[PDB]
Amino acid sequence: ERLKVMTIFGTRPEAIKMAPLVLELQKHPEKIESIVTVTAQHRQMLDQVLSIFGITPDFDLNIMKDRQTLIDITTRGLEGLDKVMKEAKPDIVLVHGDTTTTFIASLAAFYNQIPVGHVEAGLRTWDKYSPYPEEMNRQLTGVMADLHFSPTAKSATNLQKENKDESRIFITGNTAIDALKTTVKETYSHPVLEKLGNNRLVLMTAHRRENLGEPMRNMFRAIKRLVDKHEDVQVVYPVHMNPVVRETANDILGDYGRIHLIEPLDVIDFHNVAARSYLMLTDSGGVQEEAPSLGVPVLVLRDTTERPEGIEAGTLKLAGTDEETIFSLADELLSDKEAHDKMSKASNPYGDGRASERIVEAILKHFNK
Amino acid sequence: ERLKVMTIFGTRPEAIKMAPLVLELQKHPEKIESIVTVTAQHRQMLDQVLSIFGITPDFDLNIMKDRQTLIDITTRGLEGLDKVMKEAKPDIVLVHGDTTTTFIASLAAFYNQIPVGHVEAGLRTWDKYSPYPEEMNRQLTGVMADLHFSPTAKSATNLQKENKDESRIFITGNTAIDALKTTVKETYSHPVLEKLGNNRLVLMTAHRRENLGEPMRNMFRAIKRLVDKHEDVQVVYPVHMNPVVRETANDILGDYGRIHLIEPLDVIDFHNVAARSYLMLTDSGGVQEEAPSLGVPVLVLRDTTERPEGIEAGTLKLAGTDEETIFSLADELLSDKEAHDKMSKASNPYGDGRASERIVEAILKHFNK
Ligand SMILES: CNS(=O)(=O)c1cnn(-c2ccccc2)c1C
Ligand SMILES: CNS(=O)(=O)c1cnn(-c2ccccc2)c1C
Repeated sequence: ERLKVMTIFGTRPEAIKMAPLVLELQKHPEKIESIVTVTAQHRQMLDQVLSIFGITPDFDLNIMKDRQTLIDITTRGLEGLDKVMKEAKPDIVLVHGDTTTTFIASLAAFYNQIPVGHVEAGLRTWDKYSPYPEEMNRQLTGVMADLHFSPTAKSATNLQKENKDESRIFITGNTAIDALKTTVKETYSHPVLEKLGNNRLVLMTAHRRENLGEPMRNMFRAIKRLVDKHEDVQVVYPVHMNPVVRETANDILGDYGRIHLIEPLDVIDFHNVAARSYLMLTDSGGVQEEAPSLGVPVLVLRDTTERPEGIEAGTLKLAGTDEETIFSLADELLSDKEAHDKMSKASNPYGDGRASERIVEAILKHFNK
Repeated sequence: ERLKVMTIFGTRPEAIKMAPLVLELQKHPEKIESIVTVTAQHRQMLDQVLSIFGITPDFDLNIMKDRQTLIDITTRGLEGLDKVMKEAKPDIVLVHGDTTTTFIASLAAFYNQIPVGHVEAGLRTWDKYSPYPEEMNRQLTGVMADLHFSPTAKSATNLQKENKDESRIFITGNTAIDALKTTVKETYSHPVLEKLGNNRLVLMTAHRRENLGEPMRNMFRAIKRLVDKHEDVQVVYPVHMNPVVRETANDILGDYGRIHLIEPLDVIDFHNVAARSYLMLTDSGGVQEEAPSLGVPVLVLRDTTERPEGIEAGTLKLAGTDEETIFSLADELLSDKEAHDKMSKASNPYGDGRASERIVEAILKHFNK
C-alpha cells in the first residue's frame, strides 16, 4: 500500500522550487502516490513550469489574495485545504517556505492529524514583525512540522536552537538548484544568444529598490568601460525602463550593439541564458543561490550579502554600488581566465542538485517504506 | 492616557484562572483600562465566578463549541476575535493556556500587530497528538506571544530552550492560587459540610476514563478500609453517576453511612469544601497545584507524576493506583498528626497567591508605564 504524498503549490515562485521535488516523487511509483494541489492565484507561469516537468495537478483551489485581508485568506484557505485533505487522505503534506498558505496548509494537516514536511525550513530574522507576516508564518509552520528540509547548516542550526528534534532536521540543499537539470536544454535558442557569438556574455540584473538612481548610473558607466576594454564581451540587461531611465542608459552606453537592454525574461529563458553566461552581476538573493551551480561567477551589486556561505565558498564576491568597485572586480574576472575559472568551479554551498532526492529519502525512512 | 488591556475568558475553567488577574488590573485605574472579553458558550458558572470577583464583561462573543468542529471554532473564533480587537483597539491582549480560543485570539492579535501576554505558558509534552489539540495550541500561542507568564521554573525553562527572549519569560506562579483569597469564605454552607459535622473529611477526585477498571476498584477498596479503621472520617467522591459506578460502588463501598458519592461540585463549592478537607486523594493537576495553598495534604492517585516540584516541596506524595499504597499513605496521614501537619505547613511551589501582581508589574514595565 503506497505512501500518499501531497505537495502544495501555493505561489508562482514555488513552481520552480517544488516541481523538482514532485518529479523526484514521481520516480517512485511503486512506493509513492504523488498528489499535487495548486492553490496559487496566478497560473500562467506556474502552468508553464508544471508542464515542462510533466506534472498534472490533482486539485486546483482559487485562493484570492488580490486586495484580501489575512483573516479572509486564513479562513477560506483553511476550509479549502481541509476539504482537499479529507478527500485525498495524504499520509504527508509538503509545504514550502514562509507563506500564509504554507501556515494554513500545515494547520489543516494538523486538524486532520496528517504529518507535514516543511521544504525550505529554518530561515530566521528573530523579529516577529520583519518580515510581516513571513517570519511568524515560518515559526508557526515550524512548530507544526514533522520533518524540516533546511537548505543550509545555518537554517538547521536555527531550528536546533528552538529545541527541534535533530532527527527531524535534514540539510538538503535548495530544491531550486535541482530544477536546472530539467529547465536548461542544450538545444536552446534566444535572439539575445544569436547576436552573441563565441563572445563572452555578461548577464546583469538589478531590481532592488535601493539600486535606483546613482547605483544604476554607476553600473551603466562600469559596463561601458568593460565593453570598451574587452572587445569580445557582450552585456545583457533584462529590465523594463521608464523612458527617462532609457535615455540615461543610451547617453552612457551609446548604440554600438554589444550591450542589449531587453525585456525581463521568464524563469526558463533566464535559466538557459544564465547557463551560457561567462559572468553575472546581480542584486538578486536567488541568483546568488542558483547561478553558481551553472558554473557562472556571481558579482553582487551590494555592499553587504545575506548569502555569507556563497562568499566563504568563493561562488560570490561583493562588488558594491560604486562605479570603481564594479569596474574593478568585473574587469579582474574578464581579464584573468584563471580567476574566472576558479569561481566558475567553486562548489555551490546552497546545494548540489540532489535536495529533492534527500527529501524523498528522508520521507521514505520516516514512514518505514 | 491609559494602557488598554484586554483579558480573554474563553471557557468556564479559565474564569477562576483569569478573574484574579482582572481584579489586579482594576487596582490600577489611573494607568490601566481593563477590558474583559468573554467568548465561552456556557456562562452560568462563568457569570457566577465573575459576580463573586466583581467583574462585568465589556465584550461577549458566543463561540459555539458543543458538537462544533475544530475548523468551525477556528474560523468563527478568528473572525469574531479580529472584529472585537479592531473595535476596542487594545494595547495588549491577555490569553490563558492551551485552548483553541487562546491560539486564535493570539493569531487575531498578531494580524493586528497587538502584543500578546500568555498566562500559564511553557507546558510541554512534545507530543502533538497528546494532548490534541492542546499541546500544539500552546506551542502556536508560544511563537506569537510577547510576554510569557510561566507557573514554574520547569515551564520557563521549556521556553528558554525554544530560544524565546529570556527578558519576556517570567515565573509568576499559578493565578488559580490567587483566586482562593476571594473564593474561600470564612463561613460557608453546603450539604457535604452539614453531614460532615466535626468528622475529618477525605476528599477524593478521580477522572473516570483514566481510572476505569482496576484503579477505581482499588481506590474503593482502600477508602473502605480507611473508614473501617477511622470512626471519625467521611470520604466524599464527587462523580457523575452511571450504573457502572453504582454497581462498582455498592459492590465495594456498601451502605455504612460514611462514604458519599455526590454530583460534581462547581469550583466555588469545591474550593470551599477542599478548604475544610483533612486530606485529598486526587489525579487532578489543578488540585495538586491549588489544594496545598489551603493547607490540605494531597495524595496523588498515579504511579508517575509530571508535577515533581510538589513532591520535592512535600505538599504532594505519590500514592499510586494500587490499594495497599493508597491505604497505607492515607491511613498514615489520618493516624499521625505530625505527618499531617508537616505536609500541611509545606510551602506550595506552584505559587504564593501573588501571581497576578507579578503579571501586571511585568506588563507595566514592558510598556514603561
Ligand atoms: C525577471 N527579470 S530577470 O530576467 O532578470 C530574471 C528572471 N529570472 N530571474 C531569477 C532567476 C533565479 C532566481 C531569481 C531570479 C531573474 C533575476
Ligand atoms: C468535577 N469533579 S470535582 O467536583 O471533583 C472538581 C471540581 N473542581 N475540581 C477542580 C478544582 C481545582 C482544579 C481542578 C479541578 C474538581 C476535580
